Amino acid sequence: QAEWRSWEVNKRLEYSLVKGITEFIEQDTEEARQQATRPCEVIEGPLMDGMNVVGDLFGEGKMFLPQVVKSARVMKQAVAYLEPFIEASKEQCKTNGKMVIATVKGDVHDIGKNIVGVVLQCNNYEIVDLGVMVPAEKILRTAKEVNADLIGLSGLITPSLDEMVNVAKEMERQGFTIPLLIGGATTSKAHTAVKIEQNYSGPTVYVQNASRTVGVVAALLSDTQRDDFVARTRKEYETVRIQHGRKKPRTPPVTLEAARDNDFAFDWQAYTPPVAHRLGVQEVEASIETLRNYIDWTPFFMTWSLAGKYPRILEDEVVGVEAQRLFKDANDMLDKLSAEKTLNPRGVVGLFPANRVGDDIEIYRDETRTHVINVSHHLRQQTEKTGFANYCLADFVAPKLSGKADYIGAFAVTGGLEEDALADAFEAQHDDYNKIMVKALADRLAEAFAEYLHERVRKVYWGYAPNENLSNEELIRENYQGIRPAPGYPACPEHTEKATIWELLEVEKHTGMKLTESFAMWPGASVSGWYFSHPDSKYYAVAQIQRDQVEDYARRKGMSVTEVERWLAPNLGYDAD
Ligand code: B12
Repeated sequence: QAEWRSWEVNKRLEYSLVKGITEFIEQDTEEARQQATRPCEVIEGPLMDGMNVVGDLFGEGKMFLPQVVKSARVMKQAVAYLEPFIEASKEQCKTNGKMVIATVKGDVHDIGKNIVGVVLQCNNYEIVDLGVMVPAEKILRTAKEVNADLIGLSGLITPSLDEMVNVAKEMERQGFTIPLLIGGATTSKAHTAVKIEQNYSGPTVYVQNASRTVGVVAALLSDTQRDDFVARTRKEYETVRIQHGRKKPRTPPVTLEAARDNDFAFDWQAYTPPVAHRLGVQEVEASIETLRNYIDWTPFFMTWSLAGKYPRILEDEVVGVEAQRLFKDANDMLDKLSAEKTLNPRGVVGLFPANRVGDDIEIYRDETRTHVINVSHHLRQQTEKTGFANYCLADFVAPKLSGKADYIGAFAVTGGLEEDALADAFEAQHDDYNKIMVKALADRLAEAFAEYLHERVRKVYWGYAPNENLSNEELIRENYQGIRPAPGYPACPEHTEKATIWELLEVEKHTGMKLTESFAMWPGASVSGWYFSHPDSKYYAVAQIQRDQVEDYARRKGMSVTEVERWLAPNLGYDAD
């Protein structure tokens, strides 16, 4: 009765792998397994005779990642069935190469890595994933214990770039020869070509996306290009170095002295800082239903590699259809989670009295302005300014020497602690779709809580806009007074400051969230930052900070001048080691 259920199980298998169907997969995988001598011919047969189809159609714009992930599911549920008949009839069976991929020790961003991960499992490459915040040691060990042909690391935070150079050294100090691919959006063909490739006498290549990966990995293993490639790359990474070496610099830096003097000019005498309708640290929660109306689906589609800016992306004559069903499944999931409460976004907010002092934000235990409960430290742009001031988030706060009782706030929210468990849940049932789906949503609900919270802060809590009324649109455009910078962003690059935010809020004590070693957060889908009210506070980039400030900062933090140089490596205005 089903026109497609009337074909050879080897052509319906290609169908199941294309139209993503696991309903008749176990039979369409067993039938071809019985019509097969040694159990693995199906693996290298109709499975790949279909994956190569999934790929070819993928590259012709006749498929998209969202679908390829549903295809990879059938391919894994098909292999999750032929695992036994190959455990008792071990034959290994050929692939296109094995590779150990993992998220640089300390970092949490993994989806971008899990995408490139399957994109290769669609080219018959075996990908022994390791996860996030994985120690460079475990990574190399795996490379050996599994005799991998390559190693791909992924990191999007600042500490990453440093923990990556570590692996390059270890591979070079332990005799490795397999290539070393650096991954991440933040990681550039520059940092890789200047601060990493030179620490490993082996192939160290960078890739922009999960699309280029397939191309690179290929000509990196091919016995007819592997040489033309490597040489071509090394000669290129040579250009980058000398290129940025010449542009080093174009805009001369400045002294922390002349910098602080040329600070955000503003007459605090005329102005009068808006008092906080409230003060203290209050735990806060919000149903998924409440947050759903704050979600920014733009990045959501942007994750599944779908060019578009919601909602117009739902129309787009290209992926409009896919963007829809994806958006459908997304919501359909949020529905079950919101009803079953199987996921509950949690968070905490706080408001304290504070004042600026040089480049720091003194935080008092109460209006008395006597005893300090902590001090938020902030850097200051250190390049030559023309017409503008070397901005520092400290400026936007009333200088202690003005009496103007100013205030500052902080927060830390998560799309729920159940992220991990849920992810592993689908992980077991071999379903990368919902696994990456829930992770993506957790991120959404997470950032959604950040807006929803900040709103109630601008309106109620802080109270400098109680009658403020905006639609999700205006919010994304940031149609409001004040900014909510967070540790890591160009405004406040120093990551260890997350410490302060976790201190002042007793976050783990009110939310459960935790800070690892590289000052990463938990669960993965979690955000935390500050709150500033001053109607002129804007997001800028600290840029390049010179020595004199690294020291002075290491002095205010009590951190070893060197250790500091590490956390702000990408921001250092010189070439330290
Ligand atoms: C979603 C997201 C998050 C999630 C993370 C969960 C997850 N699994 O991804 C959430 C909302 C929780 C978050 C929080 C934070 N984030 Co964030 N986040 C993003 C965002 C919007 C997109 C990145 C993303 O996932 N993209 C989609 C994927 C598919 O793309 P991709 O990672 O770039 O991958 C492509 C390639 O680069 C490549 N690639 C990647 N992996 C690999 C591996 C190999 C082997 C190879 C060869 C290539 C390769 O393949 C991909 C194509 O598919 C960005 C903005 C941006 N500019 O990218 C910031 C960004 C990464 N975040 C940033 C920061 C500041 C933070 C926080 C510290 C903020 C805070 N709360 O205080 C925290 C991290 C701590 C924590 N534990 O939560 C910065 C980093 C800057 C810095 N100096 O540190 C960014 C760049 C923003 C900015 N412009 O400043 N984040």
